[PDB]
Amino acid sequence: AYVEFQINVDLQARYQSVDGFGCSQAFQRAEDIFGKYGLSPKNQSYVLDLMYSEERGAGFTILRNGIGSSNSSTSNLMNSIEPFSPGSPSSTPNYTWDHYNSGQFPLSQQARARGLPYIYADAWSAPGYMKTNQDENWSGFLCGIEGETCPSGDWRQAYADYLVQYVKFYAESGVPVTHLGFLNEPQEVVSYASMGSNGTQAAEFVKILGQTLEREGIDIELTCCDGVGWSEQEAMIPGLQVVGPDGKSAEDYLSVVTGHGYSSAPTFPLSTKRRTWLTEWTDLSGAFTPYTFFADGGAGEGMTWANHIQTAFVNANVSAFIYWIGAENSTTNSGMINLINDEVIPSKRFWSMASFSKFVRPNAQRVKATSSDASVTVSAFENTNGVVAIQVINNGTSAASLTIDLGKTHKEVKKVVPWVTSNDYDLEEMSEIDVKHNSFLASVPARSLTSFVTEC
Ligand SMILES: *[C@@H]1O[C@H](CO)[C@@H](O[C@@H]2O[C@H](CO)[C@@H](O[C@@H]3O[C@H](CO[C@H]4O[C@H](CO)[C@@H](O)[C@H](O)[C@@H]4O)[C@@H](O)[C@H](O[C@H]4O[C@H](CO)[C@@H](O)[C@H](O)[C@@H]4O)[C@@H]3O)[C@H](O)[C@H]2NC(C)=O)[C@H](O)[C@H]1NC(C)=O
Ligand SMILES: *[C@@H]1O[C@H](CO)[C@@H](O[C@@H]2O[C@H](CO)[C@@H](O[C@@H]3O[C@H](CO[C@H]4O[C@H](CO)[C@@H](O)[C@H](O[C@H]5O[C@H](CO)[C@@H](O)[C@H](O)[C@@H]5O)[C@@H]4O)[C@@H](O)[C@H](O)[C@@H]3O)[C@H](O)[C@H]2NC(C)=O)[C@H](O)[C@H]1NC(C)=O
Ligand SMILES: *[C@@H]1O[C@H](CO)[C@@H](O[C@@H]2O[C@H](CO)[C@@H](O[C@@H]3O[C@H](CO)[C@@H](O)[C@H](O)[C@@H]3O)[C@H](O)[C@H]2NC(C)=O)[C@H](O)[C@H]1NC(C)=O
Ligand SMILES: CO[C@H]1[C@H](O)[C@@H](O)[C@@H](O[C@H]2[C@H](O[C@@H]3CO[C@@H](O)[C@H](O)[C@H]3O)OC[C@@H](O)[C@@H]2O)O[C@@H]1C(=O)O
Ligand SMILES: *[C@@H]1O[C@H](CO)[C@@H](O[C@@H]2O[C@H](CO)[C@@H](O)[C@H](O)[C@H]2NC(C)=O)[C@H](O)[C@H]1NC(C)=O
Ligand SMILES: *[C@@H]1O[C@H](CO)[C@@H](O[C@@H]2O[C@H](CO)[C@@H](O)[C@H](O)[C@H]2NC(C)=O)[C@H](O)[C@H]1NC(C)=O
Repeated sequence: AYVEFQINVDLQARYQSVDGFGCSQAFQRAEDIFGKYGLSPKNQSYVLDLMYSEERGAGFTILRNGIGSSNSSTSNLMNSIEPFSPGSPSSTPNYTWDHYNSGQFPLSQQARARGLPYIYADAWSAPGYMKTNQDENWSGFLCGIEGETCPSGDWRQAYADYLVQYVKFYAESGVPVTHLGFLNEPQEVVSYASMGSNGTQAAEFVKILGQTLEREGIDIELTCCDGVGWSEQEAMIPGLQVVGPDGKSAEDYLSVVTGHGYSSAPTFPLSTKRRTWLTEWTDLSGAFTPYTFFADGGAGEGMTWANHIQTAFVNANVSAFIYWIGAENSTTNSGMINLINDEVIPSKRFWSMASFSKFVRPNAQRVKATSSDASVTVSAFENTNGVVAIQVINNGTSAASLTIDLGKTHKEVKKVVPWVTSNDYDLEEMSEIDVKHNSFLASVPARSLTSFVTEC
């Protein structure tokens, strides 16, 4: 039989596990979803379903929340649980919990109500009084870190205790945090919340925080360091791997190494022994590209992001992919879903994320998938429950007729369902295809993404 394009999936060649997909709603953008700029109650629930319902939407499984460093909630600041200095590092801190966290607490409740497992809390900065520059903004260093003393003393343990208290407020209010980070883009010196550290400076604090959590009996997965690009994060990993005089490295305490895609993209594997996450990335150009899956390779096009995701898993070995803002009242590409007062416009970047997230569920494993032609790129995952999800990007200008072989399985696959994303389709379910001897034929449209989902 003639075969235009051959795709081979091998469930016996298995790679990294998957924790999931999602976004952030930091810097008060969570409040947008709850009607800050006029979103109706109908569309508040619609947006939450698009984001977090596996049946009605993308079923995102990770939410990245900001641990606020600010002493007010003006402009788009995230306010802190410890807005004012206790005076000295050993003084008893005064903590305030507002059951809100710039809208991120009710958002977390709503995501969890729809099944979201993972909440990643990440600080952009320690509160300013803990830092060398006495300012949450413009970088600066945690007082007491190697090379960075402060006249007010050593604030390292105070910052660790502060992060523990943020996590405790969440758990006591019924919303446990599962992943915890204490830096964002430590390379960056910017006008908003920021804080520095190289690899060895980050490692120093990782060990302090991990030992604090063990003393407190809190089970949580520690991350580092949300570097501004993939290569920039890779450069911190040697410092995280130095085994100190106590016989431990920071990597021993870490569960996930995290990085962003801005300064360099996740296109190669990081050299840690831990799982890695792409934890922030978007199109910050200011363009507005809601409807385009492919036109000319613009940074905000749907295919661009379908390919960013597929590459991050296949070539950069990540276990999760977290966009920047999910939904926001803007007309730029910074968020996946544009809100225009009481109007909801999910972009093709959203639908590309949804194609992956709806069918590649937590604890899935990536498996080998190859393509006979460079115009068709493939990825494949086997879920806990046996469902196999195969993502195919056809960048040809014509439809492509695929022969897809699933190899040896321990129970023959009998049906598979395609779900297509393109200039014409958001996430459109096609007719089921019969599978014979673990092989099936399928045509995919020009310039498109298709998720093929097997039935158990
Ligand atoms: C599928 O196959 C197609 C070809 O058929 C490939 O399409 C090309 O994709 C590349 C990106 O990979 C495109 O190049 C990029 O174009 C962006 C959009 O340009 C439009 O808008 C600008 C405004 O300046 C117009 O001038 C232009 O004519 C277009 O209308 C640019 O914004 C990009 O620039 C950015 O990246 C470059 C390179 O790093 C930087 O130098 C820039 O400063 C900026 O940061 C870039 O030039 C290209 O246009 C596409 N070609 C065609 C014919 O469409 C897809 O890449 C491929 N997809 C996959 C997944 O393989
Ligand atoms: C909740 O959010 C939704 C989604 O954003 C809001 O509904 C949109 O409201 C805006 C205005 O606020 C409308 O924008 C107008 O669109 C006109 C063109 O609309 C046609 O083309 C659309 C492109 O696909 C299409 O979706 C739309 O179909 C919808 O409306 C038809 C007419 O009532 C109806 O027959 C369909 O079944 C479907 O409901 C039209 O064919 C344009 O000419 C205007 O200038 C303006 O831009 C959107 O059309 C609305 N979209 C939908 C799907 O309703 C909604 O108001 C928000 N609030 C509530 C309470 O629901
Ligand atoms: C892709 O990422 C995965 C993580 O998602 C990497 O998996 C890691 O692989 C290393 C092997 O090089 C495992 O380390 C080994 O651990 C055992 C004990 O568990 C130890 O005895 C060995 O000496 C070695 O340290 C590590 O466990 C594993 N991590 C996970 C979370 O499974 C994988 O290596 C990455 N692939 C590439 C090409 O980088
Ligand atoms: C539509 O507004 C968006 C801004 O255009 C966009 O720059 C961004 O601004 C945020 C800023 O986000 C950072 C983007 O770069 C990343 O490297 C970094 O980790 C992010 O923190 O964060 C600080 C905040 O003050 C800015 O408003 O996102 C805006 C948005 O709401 O989407
Ligand atoms: C509240 O936070 C603001 C912002 O970090 C603090 O103001 C900064 O203070 C430093 C140190 O004096 C200055 O270098 C910056 O210029 C200030 N920034 C701004 C925007 O004013 C302020 O000190 C904090 N207040 C309290 C009581 O902690
Ligand atoms: C919230 O979104 C609305 C709708 O996009 C914004 O209002 C528009 O703003 C642009 C300029 O940025 C104007 O061209 C439109 O005429 C405005 N429309 C309306 C109905 O006012 C609004 O500015 C956004 N607000 C925030 C804080 O982001």
